Parts: sequence; structure tokens; C-alpha cells
Amino acid sequence: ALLTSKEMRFSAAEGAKVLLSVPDNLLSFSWYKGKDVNENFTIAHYKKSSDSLQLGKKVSGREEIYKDGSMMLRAITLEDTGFYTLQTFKGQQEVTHVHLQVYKI
Amino acid sequence: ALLTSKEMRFSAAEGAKVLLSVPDLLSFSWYKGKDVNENFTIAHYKKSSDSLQLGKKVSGREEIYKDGSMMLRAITLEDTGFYTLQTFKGQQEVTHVHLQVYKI
Repeated sequence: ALLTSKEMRFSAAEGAKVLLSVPDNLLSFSWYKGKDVNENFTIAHYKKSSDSLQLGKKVSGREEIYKDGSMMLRAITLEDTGFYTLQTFKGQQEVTHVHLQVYKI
Repeated sequence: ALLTSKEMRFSAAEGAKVLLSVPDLLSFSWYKGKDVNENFTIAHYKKSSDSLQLGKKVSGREEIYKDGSMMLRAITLEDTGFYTLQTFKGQQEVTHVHLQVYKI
């Protein structure tokens, strides 16, 4: 059925914090490292039904996940630059492609 | 203020699913091991903002529920050891949950 999609671009400074927030009724969501929704690259998978969160393997330990799908990042490094994908369920699927570019200053 | 504490013991078979649950909030934290050191965090849930802070001892096989329970899946026998739950309420409870894995 439906499938909405988006692209964004956030900026962040080394050693600083960023909020990857996306303006989107919701059933579950998942964050992946990169532009692709692949299950081997998950950070976290929230399930509104179970009010739980399943951890992925691309967790760095500098991430905070909120229940509106927002994700906070801390202690940013030049390695933190790249893509991160948010998949929202409702049946619908939303796919937000969040880009992060880190700069030195 | 208060400081209650407990120790528990769960068993599970290699490659299966287990639930580490504790009888219960403002926040809680799961650590890999018996030591409450933040370099050892698995996850820190904060009931006030209803968010979740991921730690550096995340292996990627954990699920966190809002009663402080942590489910483990795809267990690999390397996960035998301690796992600690620190609950914030006002009091603090500290549970040292041991987990034992079998090959079955």
C-alpha cells in the first residue's frame, strides 16, 4: 500500500550534540545506519504496542532515542557523518533519510 | 535516600530467548556486569522524558521493556556473567541479575 519518503540534512560540530528530528498516528519505528532500511544495520526498533525497544548492532553508546521517533546524538566525531534512516509504521511506511555532516570548528 | 538491593539468577539455553525481570519509576539503567560504572552501561531509560539512552555495552541482542526487564535473544554462551539493574524512584534499588547459559 502506502509508502511515504523524505530526505533531510542536519549539521553538527565535533564534540557537540545533535537532534535528528523528523516531522511525520504511529505503530512502530526503526533507525538504521545509512540510507537503507536493512535489518542488519538497526540502531533501535520501537514497538508502541509493547512499549519496548529492541537494540541494533550499530549502537555506538552516544545515542538517545525518544518515542516520537526523535534521535539525539552526543560526543559527535568526524566518523559520525553519514546517513541514518527512520522507518515509521502507519498500513503505511514512512521512510525519512536523515543525513548528518560533521564539521570541525 | 533509601537503598534496597537484591540478587537473582536466571538460566537459558544457547541460541534461545530469555527475560530478565525484576519486581518494581523515574529512570533505570542496565549495565553489563555487577559494577555500576557508566562505561559499562547497556541502556538508561528515563521515565520523565520517556526516552532511552543507549550504552557502550550494547551487543545488539537486547530488548528493553518499561518495567525494567531486559530480554536477551540469540544467546551465545559468552553472555554468562552478571547484568545489573539500577532503579531510580525517592529511593534506589540495585539488582545483580546473574544469567547462566546452557548448550542444550
